[PDB]
Amino acid sequence: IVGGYTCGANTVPYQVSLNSGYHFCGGSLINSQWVVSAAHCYKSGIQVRLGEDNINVVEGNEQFISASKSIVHPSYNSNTLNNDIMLIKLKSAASLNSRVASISLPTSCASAGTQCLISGWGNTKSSGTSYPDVLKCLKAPILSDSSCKSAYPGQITSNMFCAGYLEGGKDSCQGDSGGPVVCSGKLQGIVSWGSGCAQKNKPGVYTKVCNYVSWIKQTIASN
Ligand SMILES: [Ca+2]
Repeated sequence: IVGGYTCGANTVPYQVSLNSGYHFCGGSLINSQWVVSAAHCYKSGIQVRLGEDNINVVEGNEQFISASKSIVHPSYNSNTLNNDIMLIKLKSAASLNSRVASISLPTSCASAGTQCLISGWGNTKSSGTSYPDVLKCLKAPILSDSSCKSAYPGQITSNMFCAGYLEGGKDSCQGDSGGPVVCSGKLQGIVSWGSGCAQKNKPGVYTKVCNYVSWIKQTIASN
């Protein structure tokens, strides 16, 4: 997160870190046994780390649980990043509490102008590299479909939306991928892509979660 703020420990209780020896992507806990993340975050050997603030210190609220199964969206295209969504089942159910909690799925899509909370352990510089140890947050609005498409000609599908600031300086970044965009208490996006980070006229692009709720629910029901 570029241009954000320190969230506070366990104030984003659905935020997870995906770990393969090191943090490499975020994710969102959607029930005791399932995480949603970005398909471009897929790898084997994932440990899901819940209840994290400092990803380099054991602080006392962590739950570390191996993935038992990963499911990349059937229509994920890694070239275009269309359908940049994947589900991860945990080998055991998380113990839900005040600091480890699921986030609601949307019942309807969000609109342009809605403020959202984006979070992650990604890069904090736009012309540099600095990775935080503690969770960073950004409040950002959803941008209109027309401004999103104008920012990124020929690249925005109906499964993507833009959020952030066309002026630059405030965005998600490398290492935030897969993490949440929550608007009025609903998971509306997944950190997906963008040109650089926090660049003028190049807002963040997010997977449009509301298009996938049917798939999510049926997949959970059968796995
Ligand atoms: Ca920790």
